[PDB]
Amino acid sequence: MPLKFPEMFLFGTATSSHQIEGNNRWNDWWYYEQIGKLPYRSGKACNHWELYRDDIQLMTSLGYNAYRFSIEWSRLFPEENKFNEDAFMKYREIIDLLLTRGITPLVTLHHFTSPLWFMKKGGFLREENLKHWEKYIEKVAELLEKVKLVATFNEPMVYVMMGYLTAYWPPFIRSPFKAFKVAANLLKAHAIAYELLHGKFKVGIVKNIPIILPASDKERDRKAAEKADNLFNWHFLDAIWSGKYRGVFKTYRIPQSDADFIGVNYYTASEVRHTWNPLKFFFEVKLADISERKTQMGWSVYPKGIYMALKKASRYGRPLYITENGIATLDDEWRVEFIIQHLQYVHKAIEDGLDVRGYFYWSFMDNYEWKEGFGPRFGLVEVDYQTFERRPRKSAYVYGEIARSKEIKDELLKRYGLPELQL
Repeated sequence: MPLKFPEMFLFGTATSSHQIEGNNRWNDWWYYEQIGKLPYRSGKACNHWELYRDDIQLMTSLGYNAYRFSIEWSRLFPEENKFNEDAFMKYREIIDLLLTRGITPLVTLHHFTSPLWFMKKGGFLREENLKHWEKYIEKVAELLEKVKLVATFNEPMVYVMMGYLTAYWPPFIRSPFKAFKVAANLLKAHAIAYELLHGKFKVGIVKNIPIILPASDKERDRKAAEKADNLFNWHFLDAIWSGKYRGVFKTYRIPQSDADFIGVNYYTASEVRHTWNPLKFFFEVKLADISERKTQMGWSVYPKGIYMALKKASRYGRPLYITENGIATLDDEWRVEFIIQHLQYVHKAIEDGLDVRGYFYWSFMDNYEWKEGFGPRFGLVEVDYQTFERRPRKSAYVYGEIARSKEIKDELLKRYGLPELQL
């Protein structure tokens, strides 16, 4: 018996816009890349902005019936109130292709990059800047007329953590007070989009949901993992419905809105231990050492985590999608295995009743992996950066067969799947 998925299930791949499109000259990343800040690698990416017609054909060729990608706001508004029709018609064009070829799109309105001019005004740190976000949404409601699935922000907490708490990404800030004010503004921004789009669209949000484990059995550490889990995951998502989001000193009041679906981005698990330092909110995080074999960034592979992530996320009573799941290796055999084992768990989730409607593999093709540059290869499709040649890997075909047939067959389960509980 093959592992069967529902007919309407989505088997797609995902990309952003700064990572694959080339020369995105108007966003904050491009800027810091160019001056050599951090941003310490630059891009012209996969030059998808030129080759999109081919990438879509290739995509249609492998048998994927869905594509998750994002619209670059800085392209539609290079500067203050200067709209751009070229960018508009081009994305509009990309959308048509997808539809005429039967690929269900899922569009992300914001995926880590913002227009430089917007950031110069302080970005989402300053609530007044939300008027700019509003203009963007109004214009994008026209651009997406054929699309059904929209997600406002891609991983808002990772966005907040990297650029405001950790100083790892633009604007390079290390401030708990500010990081929380930004999160509250992201929640307002989401509420603003939902209000403007929910009519004609299904408006969701995309959350990175790591599996957070205690570094030990001691209650001191168990309490610490729950706290960290609530702080990085549930308080932010709770706020969408409750309207309250607790900061360091304040509790921000935002209007209650909704999300028509929650996209779950799942990669690995983290271990948390208790600390005395309030600056670190009283806990230290490290990557969980679960699998003996590590990933290119040294992450563990923990297939069961995706089931747990979906389970925890179903608490909101909204349909779920795995909007991202992938692996960076130079060993594609490991990728086929990774994909299959995660799908076995995505399948058991469906079996246990969870409302999961799709799976998007993180990355149709290798691409710009932010601060880490081009070294990590998450792609089903290899990309030659000198030529821009797309060379599909074995995984691209295996996954292609799966998406096309809506099932994982015997041969594959036995070769790569997990034995126990079969499925």
